[PDB]
Amino acid sequence: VVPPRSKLDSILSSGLEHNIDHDPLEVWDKGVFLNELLKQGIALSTNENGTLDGELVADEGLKKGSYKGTRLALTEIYSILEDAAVSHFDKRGYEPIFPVKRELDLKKRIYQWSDGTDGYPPHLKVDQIFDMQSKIAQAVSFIIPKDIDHENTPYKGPTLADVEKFNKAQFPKADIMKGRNIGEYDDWYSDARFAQQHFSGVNPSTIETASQDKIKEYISEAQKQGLDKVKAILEDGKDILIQDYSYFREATGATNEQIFQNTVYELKGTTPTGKTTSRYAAASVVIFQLHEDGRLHPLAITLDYKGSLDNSITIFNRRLSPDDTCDIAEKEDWPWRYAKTVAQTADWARHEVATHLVDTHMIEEAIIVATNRIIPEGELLYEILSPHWFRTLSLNAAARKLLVPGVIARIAGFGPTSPSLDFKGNNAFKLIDWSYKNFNFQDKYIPNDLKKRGFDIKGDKSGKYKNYPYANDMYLLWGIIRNFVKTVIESQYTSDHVVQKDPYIGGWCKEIQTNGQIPTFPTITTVEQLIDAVTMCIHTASPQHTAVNYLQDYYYSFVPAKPPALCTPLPQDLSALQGYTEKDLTAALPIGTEDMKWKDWLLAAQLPELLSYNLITYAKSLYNVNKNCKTIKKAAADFYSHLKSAGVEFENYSKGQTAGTVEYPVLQP
Amino acid sequence: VPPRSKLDSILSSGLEHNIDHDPLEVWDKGVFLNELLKQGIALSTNENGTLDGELVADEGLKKGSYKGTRLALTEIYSILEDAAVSHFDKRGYEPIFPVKRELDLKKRIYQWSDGTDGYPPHLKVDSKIAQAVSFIIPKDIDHENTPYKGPTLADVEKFNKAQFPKTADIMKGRNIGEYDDWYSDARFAQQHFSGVNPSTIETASQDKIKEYISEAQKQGLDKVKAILEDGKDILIQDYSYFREATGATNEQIFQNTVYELKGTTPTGKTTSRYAAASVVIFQLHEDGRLHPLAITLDYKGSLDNSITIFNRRLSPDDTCDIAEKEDWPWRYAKTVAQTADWARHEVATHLVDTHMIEEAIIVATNRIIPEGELLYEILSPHWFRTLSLNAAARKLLVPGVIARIAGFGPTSPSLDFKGNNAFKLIDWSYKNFNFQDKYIPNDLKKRGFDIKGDKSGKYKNYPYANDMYLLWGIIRNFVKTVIESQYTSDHVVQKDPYIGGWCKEIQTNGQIPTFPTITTVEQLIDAVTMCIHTASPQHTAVNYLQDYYYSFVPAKPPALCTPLPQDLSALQGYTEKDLTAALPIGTEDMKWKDWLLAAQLPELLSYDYNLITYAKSLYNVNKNRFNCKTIKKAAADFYSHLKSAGVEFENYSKGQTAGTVEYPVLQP
Ligand SMILES: [Fe+2]
Ligand SMILES: [Fe+2]
Repeated sequence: VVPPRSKLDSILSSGLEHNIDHDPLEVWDKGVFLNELLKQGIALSTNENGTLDGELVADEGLKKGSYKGTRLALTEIYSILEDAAVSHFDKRGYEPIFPVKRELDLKKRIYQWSDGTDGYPPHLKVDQIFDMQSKIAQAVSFIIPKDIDHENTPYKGPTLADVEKFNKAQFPKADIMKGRNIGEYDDWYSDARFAQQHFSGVNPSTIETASQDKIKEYISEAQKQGLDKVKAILEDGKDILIQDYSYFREATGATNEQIFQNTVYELKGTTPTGKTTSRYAAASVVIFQLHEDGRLHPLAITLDYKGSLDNSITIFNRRLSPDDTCDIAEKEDWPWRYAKTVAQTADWARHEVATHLVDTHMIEEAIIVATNRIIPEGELLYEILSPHWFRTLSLNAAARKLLVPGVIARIAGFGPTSPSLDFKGNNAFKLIDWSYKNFNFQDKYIPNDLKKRGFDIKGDKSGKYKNYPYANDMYLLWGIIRNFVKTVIESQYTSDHVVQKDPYIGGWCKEIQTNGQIPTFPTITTVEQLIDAVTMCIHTASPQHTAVNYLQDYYYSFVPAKPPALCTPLPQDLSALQGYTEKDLTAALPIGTEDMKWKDWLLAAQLPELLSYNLITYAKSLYNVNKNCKTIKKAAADFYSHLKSAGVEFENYSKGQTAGTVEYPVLQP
Repeated sequence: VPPRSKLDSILSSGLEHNIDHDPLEVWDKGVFLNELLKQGIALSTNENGTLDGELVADEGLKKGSYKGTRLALTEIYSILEDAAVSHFDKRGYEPIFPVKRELDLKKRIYQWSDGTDGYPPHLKVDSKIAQAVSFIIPKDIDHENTPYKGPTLADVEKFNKAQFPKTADIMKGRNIGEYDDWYSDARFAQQHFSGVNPSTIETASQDKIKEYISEAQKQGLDKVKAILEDGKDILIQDYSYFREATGATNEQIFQNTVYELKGTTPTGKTTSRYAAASVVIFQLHEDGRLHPLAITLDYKGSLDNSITIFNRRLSPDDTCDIAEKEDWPWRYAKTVAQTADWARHEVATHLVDTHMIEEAIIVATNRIIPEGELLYEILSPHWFRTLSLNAAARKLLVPGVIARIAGFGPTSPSLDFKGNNAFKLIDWSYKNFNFQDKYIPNDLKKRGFDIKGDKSGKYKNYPYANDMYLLWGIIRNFVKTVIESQYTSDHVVQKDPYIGGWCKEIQTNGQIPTFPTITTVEQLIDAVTMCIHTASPQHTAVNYLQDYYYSFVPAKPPALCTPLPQDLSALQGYTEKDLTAALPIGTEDMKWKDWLLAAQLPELLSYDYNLITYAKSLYNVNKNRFNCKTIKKAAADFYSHLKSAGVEFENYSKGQTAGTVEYPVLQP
C-alpha cells in the first residue's frame, strides 16, 4: 500500500489537479454570503440597547463584481428577505408556523387593513427587518456593483448574433424547457412566434376580439398609407383580434402629448452623481387576425397610441398571412422587428404588474385578509380555501418592500424617475392601482372570461382554437375544479337559502367589496354563486398563477425576445421607422457595455428567478385526512382521477397545436 | 372534440384512476396545518392573544395509516424547526437578515442555560410540544401492507425489498436489508469501521482480555482461549459504562415502561422495552476482516455476574454445523449489541459529540469574539442555522422519540428529565467528551490504530479511518494557511485580545475543560480544524447513512421488546421465535409504534451543504479587495485537494475486501 501519510503528502506537495476557475459558482454557501454582507456593511445598524437606527451600515455600495456573482447575490438576498418575511409573519401571527387556535375576535385585531398611504392597494397592514414598517431597497443597489467585468456576459454583444451565440452556449444538455429559453429557436423574432405568445406565453388571457370602432380606425389609417389589401382584410373583418395597451395613459394620468420616460439616477450611497440613464415605454396596440387553421397572425402595430391613430405611428405587416412571402425575410425586416419588440415591452408591463402581481397575488390577499377577519376557522369555506393560501401573505410583503420599487419600477420605462422618494407619484404604482381598481372578479371566472373576450372555445369544432391551449386546458380544468367545489359546497349548502341565512357569507362578501376594495366580488346569495367564487379562488391560487408565472424564465431570460423597456426614445414619425436598421433595433435593447445597459439585462433576466426559483398532492392529502366528511372524501378521490384524466388532455392540446409551435406543458399536474 | 365534450366525458364516465393505488408521498402543507387545527393539535390562547400553556385537544388521534403517520411526524417536526428558526430570528440568536451588533450587546443576547432543563450547557432560550407527537400517532392504525406486520422475519424482509425505488445516492434510497445476509458476522462487525458509529471501537486491554480468557476456560472453550491468549489485534467495543453513566447499580435491570395516556392520564395499558450494557470483543485479521469472537449481553460488573456467549466461528472463513442464519442465540446476542450501539451512536456520537459540544462553542464564540475578527469569519459559516435545530431536538426529539424507543427508562413519558436515564446518559457523554483526544490523529492513535504508517493492508476495511486521516490533514493545511496569514508567531496568539477568554469561556461556562488553552499557533490551527471537522465531515460520517442502517429495524433496533434471558443456558436454547419476540414485529404490544419511530428518526435527523461550495464561495468573495490574497489561494488549494481526495475516498471504498458495502459517505 501507499500509506495515508503518503497520499496526504502527495496531494499537499504536488501541484493542484483541479483549477477552481474552471468550476463556476452555482449557489452561494449561505454562511459565507451572510458574512460578506456584514463585512461590506450591507446590514442593518443598531444602537447599544439592540434597537434599530433606520439606516444601513455601509455608506456606499459595492465597487467591483461579475455578472454571475451579482446575479446569484440578488437571488440570495431576496430569498433571505422572504425568510425574514416568513419569520416576521410568524411572530405577528399573520401566518403562524406552529398552528394556533384563535377566536374570530382576536383575529380581527391581528388581521388589519393597510390604508393606501404606502402607495399600494389594500392589503394586510404589516406592523429585525420589517419592524421599521426603503432601507432594504437600498441594500439591492448596494449588491449591484458600480461596474462589472463585461467579458463573457450575456449582454456584451455587440450584435444580436453575438448574444444569440452566447445564449445557446449556456443551455444544459417539459422538464427540459425550464432550463432553456426562446432563443433556442433561431426564428425567435418571427411573427408566428411573436403572436403565439398572446395565446400560450406568460400573458395568454388579455387578448380579445377587436371592436368595430378600432377596426374602423385602422381601416382609415390603412387608407392613408395607400395599403389596399390590408384595408380589404380589415373591412371584410373576419376574426380580427386586438391586444390593447393604450390604457397605459388613462391609468397613469398621462395626457396624450406626454412621453413615457424613466430617468435613472446613479446614487453614491444616497446622493446622485449627475450620471443618468433614460428608459422609455409605450402604450402600444396590436391588431392581429386569426386564421382558419389556427394561426394567429399580426397585421398592425401602433407603437404608442396617443389618443388617435392620426396622432400616433402605425406600421402594417408586409406579410398579410402566416404563409405570405415578401422579398425581405422576417429576419431583416427591421422596422417591423422594432415594432414587435416595442409591443413586447408593453406586454412585459401588463403581464408583470396586472396579470401576475395584481390579478393573482394582490386580489388574493384582499380575500385572504377578509376571510380571516370574517369566517371562523372551523367553518367549511375556511377549511377549503385556506390550504391554497399557505405562505402567501409573507411573500407578497417581500414583493412590496423590494421587488416593485427595486426591480419592476427600475427596469420599466414609465418613470418618471428612479429611484423615487414617494411611490404614489410613481407611474408603475399608479398602473398597479388602476389594474386593481379595474379587475373584475366575476368577468375573470374562466367561462365568462373567454366568452367576454370573445372566444367560443366551449362549442367550436372548426379547430380555429387549436393554438390556444391556455384557453382549451383552462375550460376543462375550470370545470373539474368547479365540480369538486360543487360536491363539497353542496354537502352543507343544499339550497339557495342555506346560503342566504349563513351567518358568515354575507359580511365576507361585504368585507371584500369595501375594505378589500373589490366591488366586483359577488354578493353571494346562491349556491351557484358560492361554487363559482370558491372555484375562482382555487383557480387564482394554483393554475392561473402557474399558467402566468411558470414559464416566466423561458420567455424573459433572453432579453431581446421580450425586454422590459426601450433603451432609446421611439422614432419621431413613420418615415423614420421605415428607415430603421439592425443598429436602430439594437440600440433600443439592453446590449453592449454602455449606458448602464448591463444592469438592465441583469435585472430583467433575474426577475423570473426572483418570482420563481400542486393540485394532486392537494387531492391526495385531502383524501387522507378525510378517511359530511364521507362526501369530502369521494369528492377528493374523484378530483384526483379527473386531474389525471385532464393531464392527458393538456398534453393533447399541446401536441394538437399547428406544426412547429412551442409546447404548452405549464398545467401538468 | 370540444372542451365541453372532454369535460363531460371525464365527469360522467367512471374514474380512470383509483387514488388508493397512488400512496401519499408528501403532505400539502396547507391541508396538514388545517387537520392539526381541526384535531386540536394546536396551541390554545386566551381572548387577549396570550398562550394558556396547554394544547386544545384533550385526547390524541384514533385512526390512521403507517404512511400518513410516518409523514405526519416528519412534517410536524419540520414545522417545529421553522418555528425554531423564526423564533431565533426574533430574539437575534441567529438573525436571518444580517445586523451589526457590538460585542457587548451580544453578551446580553447569547446566554448560558443553567442545567435546570436537564441538558448540558447550551444557549438559553427565551412539554406541550412533546404532547403533540403522541397526539399525531393514532392509538391504532391499519396494519395491512406495513413494514412491521410480519409475522416473520422472512415476511418483513420481503416487504422491505419491495419498497426500494425502482430500477452512492442509490444507497440513500435503500437499506442493509438489500443484503440477504444482513445478519452475518461480517456485516455486523463491519459496521464498527464503516457504519454510522465508526469511531468508538478500540484496542482491548490486557485486563479485559484476561476476563474473557477466564470466562472462556469456564465454558470449556480451548481454541477461543488460545486465540485470546496469543492476543494478536484483539479489539473491543465497550458499552458497559451505561451503568456508571445512569447511576445504575450492578443488580438493576434497564427497562422503560411505556404508559398509554388518554390525553394526559394513563389507561393502565403499558409496554416495556429493555436495554443492555453489552460488550463485543472482536479480532482483526491480516487480510483486513474484523471478526467477532464474544458478546457479553449486559455486563453487570464482572463476567462472573453476566452472560457471555462466544462465537462458534473463530474466523471470517470458519465453518460450523449451524449456518449463521440459524444460529439464533448468536443472532440474538448480535441484535442485543446493536441496541447498545444505537444508543451510544444516537446520544453520544451524533447528538453529544457533534451537535451539543459545537453549540457550547458557538455560544462562546459569539459572546467573546467580535464579528469582524478572523476566527469569527472562518468559524461562523460552519454553524449556519445550527442553534435553532439543536432546540427542536431538545424540546421534542429527545423526550418524544429517543427517550421513547430506548430501553433505559425508567418510564415514558417522564415528568422529570433529570432522573430520566436517556438524559443522564447524555450528561455523562458530554462530561466525558475530550475535545483534544478526538482530533483525528489523536483519536486514531488513542483508540490504537497505526493508520498513519501501516503498509500491511490490515486497515483496508476501515475506510472511515483512512479517509479521515487524509481529510483531516487537508482541512488543517487550509486552516494553517489562513490562520498563519495573521498569526505569524506564537506571541501573536498570546497577545490576541480574544483567544484567551474564548478558551476560558468554553472550559468553564461551556463545560468543555478538555478544550485547549490556546497559546500557540499550532494549538489555534488544531482547534479550528476540529470545529470544521465537527461541523461538516464528522457530522456527515455519523449521520448521512443513518437511514441506510436503521430503517430496516431488525438489523439495528433501538431496543429489545422482551427481557434478556435469565442465564446462558436459556440463551443457548434460543430459537427464531425468541429472537422475533424481542424485535418490534407484529401487530401487538404497540410494536408498530416503535418500528414507526425507529424508521423515522433518520428522516428527522437527516435534513448547499458541503465543503466544495464552501471553498468555492470563499474563493469568490476573496477575489475583490489576514490577507485576502492569502485567503484566496488557500481556498483554491483547498478545493483542489478535496477533489483530489474524493478519488482517494473512492479508492479506499473499492479497496475493501470483496463484498464489503461501499463507503461513499465523504464524497465532496
Ligand atoms: Fe407569483
Ligand atoms: Fe445531526
